[PDB]
Amino acid sequence: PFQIGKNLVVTPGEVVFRNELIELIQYTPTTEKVHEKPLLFVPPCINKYYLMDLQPDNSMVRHFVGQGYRVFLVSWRSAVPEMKNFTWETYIEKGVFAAAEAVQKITKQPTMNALGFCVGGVILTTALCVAQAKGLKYFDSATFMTSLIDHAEPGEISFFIDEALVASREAKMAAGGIISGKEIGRTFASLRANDLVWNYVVNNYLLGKTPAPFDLLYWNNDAVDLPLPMHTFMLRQFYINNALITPGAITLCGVPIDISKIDIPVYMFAARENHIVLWSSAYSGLKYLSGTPSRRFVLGASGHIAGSINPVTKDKRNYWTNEQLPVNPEEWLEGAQSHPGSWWKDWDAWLAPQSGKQVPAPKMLGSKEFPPLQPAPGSYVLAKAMPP
Amino acid sequence: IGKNLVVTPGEVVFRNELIELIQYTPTTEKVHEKPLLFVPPCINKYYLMDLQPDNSMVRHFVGQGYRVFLVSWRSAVPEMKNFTWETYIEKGVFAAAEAVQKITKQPTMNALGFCVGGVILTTALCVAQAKGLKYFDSATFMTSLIDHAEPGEISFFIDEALVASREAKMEIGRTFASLRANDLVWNYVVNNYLLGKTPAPFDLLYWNNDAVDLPLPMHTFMLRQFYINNALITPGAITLCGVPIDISKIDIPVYMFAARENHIVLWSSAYSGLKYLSGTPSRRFVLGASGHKRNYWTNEQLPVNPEEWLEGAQSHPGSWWKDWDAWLAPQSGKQVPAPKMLGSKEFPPLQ
Ligand SMILES: CC(C)(COP(=O)(O)OP(=O)(O)OC[C@H]1O[C@@H](n2cnc3c(N)ncnc32)[C@H](O)[C@@H]1OP(=O)(O)O)[C@@H](O)C(=O)NCCC(=O)NCCS
Repeated sequence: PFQIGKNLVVTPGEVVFRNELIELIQYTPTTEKVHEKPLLFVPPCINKYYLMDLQPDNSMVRHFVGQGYRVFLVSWRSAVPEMKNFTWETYIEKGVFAAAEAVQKITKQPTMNALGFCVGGVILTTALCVAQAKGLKYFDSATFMTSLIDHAEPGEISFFIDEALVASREAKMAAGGIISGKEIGRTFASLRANDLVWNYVVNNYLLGKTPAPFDLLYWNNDAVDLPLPMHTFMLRQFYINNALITPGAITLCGVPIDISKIDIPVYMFAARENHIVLWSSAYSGLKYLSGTPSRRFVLGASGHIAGSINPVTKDKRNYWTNEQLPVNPEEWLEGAQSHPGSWWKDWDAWLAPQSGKQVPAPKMLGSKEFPPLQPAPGSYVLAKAMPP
Repeated sequence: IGKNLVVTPGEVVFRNELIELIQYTPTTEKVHEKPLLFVPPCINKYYLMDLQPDNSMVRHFVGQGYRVFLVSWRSAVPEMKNFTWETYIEKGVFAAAEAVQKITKQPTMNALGFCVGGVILTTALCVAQAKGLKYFDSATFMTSLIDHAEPGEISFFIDEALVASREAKMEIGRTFASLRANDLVWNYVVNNYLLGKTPAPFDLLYWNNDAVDLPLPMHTFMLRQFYINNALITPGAITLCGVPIDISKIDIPVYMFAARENHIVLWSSAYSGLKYLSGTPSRRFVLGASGHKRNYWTNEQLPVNPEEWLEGAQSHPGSWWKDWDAWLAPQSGKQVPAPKMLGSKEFPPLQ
C-alpha cells in the first residue's frame, strides 16, 4: 500500500521548528551549491501538505531541492480541541510569520521567495497584505498555484455551501468547535475526486492508457480537520461575501486588506482543464494586483491535482504562457504561446534571477539556535482525523 | 475486426424468465457420462476470447467427448429490472442445474464458472451445501476473483461516491464535477469489469452494451459487497437466500485458472483467493501465458505468496485445456454413447 513514512514523502529533511499549529521542514540539500535566497512552501490546510512530495518521481519538493533551492515547508496540524478557537489571524501569525522568521534566523537572510497552494495562496496573500501594512520585509517573490484571489465567480463549491450552517456557526463564534474532515471532504475532496477521475478517463481517450495515479487519490482521501472560527470565516468572507475584491471590506490582525498595495513580483499558475474551479476565476485576480511591479500567468494542462503536480522528470503535458494581461481571459488564451514539458521549469526560470547569487549548500540542517527535532516528514503530517 | 471464425452448433433445450440452456451437439462416438455446465457472466455478450465470437473452448471440449451445456443469459428487458442476486442464484444456476439433471438423468455434474459468472457459481455453492442440495461434484474458476483485496486498476474508480452517484441519478451552470457517475466513467467501470474486451470511448459498444443494460441492483451489489466490502473472504458477511456465505463450506474439488497477462484480473489476486477454500478436498491452480505460442504453469504446492508458487511451477507448453482435461476426465464418470437427441421428450429442443 502507501505508508507515509516509507514510500511517500521520503524527501530527506528535518523538523527545524515546531509550533502549536505548524511544523517547519528544512529539506536536506541534494546539490553542492544552492541558490542563496531560500524558498518557502505554504501548503494548503484543507487536506495534508504532501501533495508536493508524493513519490521521488512526482515530488515537487525533491525536484526543486534538486535544482538547488533552500527548500523550507510549512506542515499544518490537524484540528484538535486544543485549537478550537483558532482563527485566520492565528494562521497568519503563528503560521506564516512564524515560519518566515524561523527561516530568517536559520539562513540569516532577509528576503525569501514564497509559494502558496490552494488555500495556502489565500493565507499567503493575506499575510503579504499584513506584511505590507506593518513594514515587515519578509518576501521578495510570490507564487500562487490554482488559488483564487477573486472569489466572486467561484466554482461548484457554492452548490455545497450551507448559508444557515455558516450563520448558526456565527451565532456560536466564541468557543467554536472543530470542522470534521467529512464536511471538508463534501466541499473539496469529493469534487477533486470527480475531476481527477473524469480528467483521467479523458486523458485515456486522447493518449494511450497511462498508469492510474493512486498516490493522488491517497492524498485526497487522507482528510484533516479545521477549527470552526477559521473555516466559518473562510466560507463566510471568501466563498460567499468575497471580501477580497472590496478593499477594506475585511479586517483581520487589526489590519484592513487591500490587494492593490502588494508590491511583490507575483507568479500565478492555474490549471486549464480544472472543472471544479475554472481558470478564468483565477485569472480574474491579476487585474487586482495593480501595485505589483511584475506579474506572470501560466495555464496548466490538466486538472487540479494532475495539472498542479506535473513532474519535470516525466514532462507529460504542455503549458501556456504570455506576458499580456487583458481584461478578457480568452484574449489571453489566443495570444498565448504553448510550451511542452511540465510548467515547473518555467517557474524555475522565473525564480533564477530573483534568488540572487549562488552559495555553497549549508552542510548543517537547522542551526545552532534551531536544532533538528525529528527527521521528515515529522509528526503533524501523520495525524488522523477525529472520530465521530 | 475482420473476423473469419467457425460456428459452434447448439440448440436451446430449456428457457425461462432469465436464462436459456444451450445443449451443444455431441461430435464424439462415446462421451463422458457426467455432463459439464458452463456459467458465463450474467451478460448475453461478454466478448471474451475463445467463447463469445468463436466459442473455440466449447467446441474443443466437445471434441474431447463431453456433454457440454451453457447458460445463455437472456438480454436485458424491462421485465428483468426487479431481479436481484438471489434471483440469479435461484432461477439462474439452480434452475439450469435442475434442467440438466432432468435431461441427462444424472444427479451431479461438473461446474465451470469464468469471469463474474464464476463468482455467482461460488455463491450458489455456499447455498446448495447449506440447503443439502447436491448439484455439483466439482467447480472450476477461469479468470475469476474470489478475494477482491487487490482488484487492480479499477480500484482507482470504485468507491461509495460512485455507486451513490449512480443511485442518485435515476442545475444550470454546474459541470460534471458534481456528477461523478456520469455515463462516461460509469460505463468505463461497468464495461471494464464485466466484459472480456474493453471498448474504446469512441466505440458504439462503449455506450450501448449488455453490461450497461444490467439492472442497477446487480451493479450495486457487486461493486459494494465485493469490490468494496470483500464479503467473500469474511464468513457470514453476506446472506443470500437466508444463508450466510462461508467459503470453508465448499466440499468439492476445485480447479482454478488465471491468465498471467490479464491486467483486468491480476492472477496474484485469483491465487490469493485460494487459501480461503480450506474446506475443499483438493485445489489446483494453473497459470496461463498467451505467448505474445501458448504455454502454462502447474504446481501442486499452494503457498501464501504467489511469486513463490510461480518460482516452483513446472512449465508445460501448449494450451492448458489439456491440463484441465486430465483434471476433469476422472471426475466425468464412465463413457456412454452420445445422445442422438438434444434435450428430451419432456424438454423439447427450442430454437
Ligand atoms: C486479450 C487482451 C490481453 C488484449 O489486449 P491487447 O494487447 O490490447 O490487445 P487488444 O485488446 O487490442 O486485442 C488485440 C488482438 O486481440 C484479438 N482479439 C481481441 N479480442 C478477441 C476475441 N474475443 N477473440 C479473438 N480475438 C480477439 C485481435 O487479434 C486483436 O489484434 P492483433 O491480433 O493484431 O493483436 C485483453 O483483451 C484481455 O485480456 N481482456 C480480458 C478481459 C477480462 O479480463 N475480463 C474479465 C473477465 S470478463
